[PDB]
Amino acid sequence: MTEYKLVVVGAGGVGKSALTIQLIQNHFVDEYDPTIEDSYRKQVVIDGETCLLDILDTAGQEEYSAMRDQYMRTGEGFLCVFAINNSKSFADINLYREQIKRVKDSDDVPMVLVGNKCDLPTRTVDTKQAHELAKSYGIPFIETSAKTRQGVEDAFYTLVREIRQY
Ligand SMILES: Nc1nc2c(ncn2[C@@H]2O[C@H](COP(=O)(O)OP(=O)(O)NP(=O)(O)O)[C@@H](O)[C@H]2O)c(=O)[nH]1
Ligand SMILES: [Mg+2]
Repeated sequence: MTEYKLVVVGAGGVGKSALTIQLIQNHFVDEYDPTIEDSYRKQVVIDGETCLLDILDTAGQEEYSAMRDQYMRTGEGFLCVFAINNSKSFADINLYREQIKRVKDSDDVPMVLVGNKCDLPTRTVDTKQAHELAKSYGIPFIETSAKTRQGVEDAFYTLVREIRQY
C-alpha cells in the first residue's frame, strides 16, 4: 500500500510524542518521557485510500540534531509543533523549518504548523501570530490538544493531503 513518511519535529516538551500516541493509541500519555527516536507504523484509511502512516517521532533535545538530519531526510511531510503556552517553542519554529528545508533541499515540502496544548488555560502564543507565520510559509496552521484529541486527526490527515497534492 501507499506509505506516507511523516516526521514530527519541534522543541522539547511541546507534545510531539503525545500527539503521535493520541493518533495511534487513542489516549494521552500525561507523563514525562523524553524521546530519543521512535517510529510508529499504522495502517489507516484516509479519504478512502488504504495507506500506511510511517511516523518518525523525533527528539527536541539539541544533542540529537544530527540524528534528526539523517533520519528525516526520507520524510515526505513534517509536523512542526510548538505549544501555545511556550513562547520559546514558537520562536524555535523557524529554526526547525530551516533545518527541514536544508535537509530536503526544498522550500515548499509538505508541512503543517501545529500549535499544541490548546486545552490549557495559560496561553502565551497569540493565535493571530501563528496564522500569520503559517501564511508566510504557505502552509496550514492547525491547533491541537493531544489531551482532548482536538485537531489531532486533522493535523496528520491534512499533512497526508499536502503530500498528495505536492
Ligand atoms: N495539557 C496538555 N499537556 C500535554 C499535551 N501534549 C503533551 N502534553 C504534556 O506535555 C509534556 C511533554 O509531552 P511530550 O509529548 O513528551 O513532548 P515531546 O515534544 O514529545 N518531548 P521530547 O522532545 O522530549 O520527546 C508531558 O507532560 C505531556 O503529558 C497537550 O495537548 N495538553
Ligand atoms: Mg517525545
